[PDB]
Amino acid sequence: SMEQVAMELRLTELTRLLRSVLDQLQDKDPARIFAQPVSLKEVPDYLDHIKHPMDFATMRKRLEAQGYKNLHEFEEDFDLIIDNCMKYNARDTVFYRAAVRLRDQGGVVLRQARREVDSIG
Repeated sequence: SMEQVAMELRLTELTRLLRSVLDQLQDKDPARIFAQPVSLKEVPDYLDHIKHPMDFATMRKRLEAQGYKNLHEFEEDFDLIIDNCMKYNARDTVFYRAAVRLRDQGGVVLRQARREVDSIG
């Protein structure tokens, strides 16, 4: 149907916007601390600590399958990246501090992305 196509056009446009949001968020992580999943080879106990791991590569795979239906879904996954890091790592670590910085700097980007998603519908 044409209604289905129009919905698919909306999803594709959302996907494009979210790809530019994701690139902008990831620039706020120049050390690439959050680029890839935590390795179970190198932190074998990770899943006893963190129940829903997340990272920018995993987000990017979901995005390219148009797997985010709305910005809320995407924000949830971004928030997991930050929140997981701040639970697993102590305050005095380079990891925790990189999460704080990503949160603070990403908040700016997300604030206007919310306006763009509402605005363009």
